[PDB]
Amino acid sequence: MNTPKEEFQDWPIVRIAAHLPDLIVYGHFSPERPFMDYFDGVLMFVDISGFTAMTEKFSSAMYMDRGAEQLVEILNYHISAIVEKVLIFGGDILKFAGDALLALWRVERKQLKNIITVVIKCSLEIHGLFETQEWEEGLDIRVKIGLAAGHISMLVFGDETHSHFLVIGQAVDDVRLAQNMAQMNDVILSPNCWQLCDRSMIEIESVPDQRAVKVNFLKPPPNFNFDEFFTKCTTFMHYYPSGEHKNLLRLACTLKPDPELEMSLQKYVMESILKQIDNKQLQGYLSELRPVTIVFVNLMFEDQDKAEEIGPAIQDAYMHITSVLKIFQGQINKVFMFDKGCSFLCVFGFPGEKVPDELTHALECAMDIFDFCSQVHKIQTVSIGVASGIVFCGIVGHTVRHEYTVIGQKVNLAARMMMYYPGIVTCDSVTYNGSNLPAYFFKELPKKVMKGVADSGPLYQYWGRTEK
Ligand SMILES: Cc1[nH]ncc1-c1ccccc1Cl
Ligand SMILES: Cc1[nH]ncc1-c1ccccc1Cl
Ligand SMILES: Cc1[nH]ncc1-c1ccccc1Cl
Repeated sequence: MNTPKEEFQDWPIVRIAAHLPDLIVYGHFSPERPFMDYFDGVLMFVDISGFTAMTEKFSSAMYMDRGAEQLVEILNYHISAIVEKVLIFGGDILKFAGDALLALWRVERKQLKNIITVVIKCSLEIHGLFETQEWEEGLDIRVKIGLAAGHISMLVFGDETHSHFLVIGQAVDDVRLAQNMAQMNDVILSPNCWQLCDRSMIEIESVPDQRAVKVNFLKPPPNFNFDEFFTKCTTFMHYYPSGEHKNLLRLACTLKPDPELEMSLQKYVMESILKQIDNKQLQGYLSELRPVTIVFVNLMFEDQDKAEEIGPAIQDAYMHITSVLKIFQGQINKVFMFDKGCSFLCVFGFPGEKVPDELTHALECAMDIFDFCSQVHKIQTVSIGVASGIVFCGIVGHTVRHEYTVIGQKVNLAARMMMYYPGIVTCDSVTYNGSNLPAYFFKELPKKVMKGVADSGPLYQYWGRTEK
C-alpha cells in the first residue's frame, strides 16, 4: 500500500496554541481562580527600543493608507527572527507587549547555572541579527536585553469564559530593572543572575550605582563546545522539539484536537482572534491604525512581595473590571506585573464597528474601576491613566508564536500617566476636550517630565461628578 506522509497540523487547537506560551499550553492546572504555581527559571526581556516612535511615522500620508499593513509586515519580519532564536535556544515566549517580549527558560534550581550560559549565548546571537541593520538612514534597529534568574510565581485569574496569566516576583522585577539599565546592544544581568551564573564563561563590567552587571563577552574554556553543551542542557528541557519532531519550532505545532483542552485554551484569546482562527473573518482584518481610548489600570499592593495575598486581590479586581468593560465593550489587551504593581491595559474601540460616546463612557468606566478596586482588601493604591488617539493594532510575532497587541504613543502615555500620577484617574487633552463634560469634573494638573514622553500636552485628573 502507499504511504502518503506528513501529519496535518493546521487544526483550530494548533492555531489557538500559537497565541500562548508552553507555560499555559502544557500547564494542566486546577479549575480554581486564582491559581498559583511556583518554580525557578531564567527570564529574558527584549525591548525593541524606539519602535513605538516609528508607529507614528507609519500614519503619515507617504504610506498611502497602508501604514498598518506596512508596520505589521516590517515589525513581524524582525520580531520573527528574535522569536526563532529564543525558540531554537529552548526558551518559551511568555508575552508580547508594547515594544517588548518576555521569554522564560523554566528549569530545576541545579540547572540554573548552565541555563544562564545558554540564555547569554542566545542574547548575544539576537544582538548579532541587528549588527548591520537600518532602513532610510538613521534607523536604530537595535535591541536592549535584560536577563534575570531565580524564583518565579505564576498567577492565573479569570472567570468562566476568560483567563489571564502573570508572572510575579523578584526575578520578574529584576528583569525589567536590568533591561532599563541597558543601552542599545547591551546584555544586562540582574544581581541574582550574575550570582548564579558560570563566571568562568563570561567577562563582565560593573554598572555604575547598580549591582547588576553588563556582559562584555562569553569567552568559554579551551575544551568547550557550545553544541555539545546545549545538547546536555536539552535533557532538562521538557518540550524541546526532538526526534521525529526535531524540524519543528514548537511541540505545540503537533497538538491534536481535544475539545476539553481547546475549551481551556480559547479562554485566553480574544473572540475576534478566535473568529479569524475559525476562518469566519479575513486574516488581515485585525491589522489597523484605529482610534481608541486606552484605560491603563495599575493596582499597587500591601503585602507587596506576597504572591499568596496578591492573587485573591487581583482576582477580585478582575471580576469587577471585566463586568465594567462588558457594559461598554472594552477589552483587556494585556496584563502584567512588576514592582508589586499589577497593570491592566484596557482598550475601548478596536475590532467592533461601533461605540458612540467612547470618551465620557471611558472616563466613567475608569472612575467605576477606581472606586471599586480602592476598596479591595490588600490593594494599597489604584492609579488609572486614560489617553485617546490613533494606535496600531495587530497580531505581532512569528507564525508559530504571536499575539494581538496594541502599540502607540497614546498607549505609552496612558502607562506613564498611571505611574507618574499615582492614586488618581488621569486623562489626556483629547479625552478631556472630547468628553464635553463640564470643566469642574476635572482638575488641570502640573506638567511632569515623563521618561519616554515628548510633550504629553495638558493633562487632567478626572475628579468626578461631586466635590467629595
Ligand atoms: C512602549 C509602548 N508602546 N505601546 C505600548 C507601550 C507600553 C509602554 C509601557 C508599558 C506598557 C506598554 Cl504596552
Ligand atoms: C521596555 C518596554 N517596552 N515596551 C514596553 C515596555 C514595558 C516597560 C515597563 C513595564 C512593562 C513594559 Cl511591557
Ligand atoms: C506576564 C507578565 N507578568 N509580569 C510581567 C509580565 C510581562 C511583562 C511584559 C512583557 C511580557 C510579560 Cl510576560
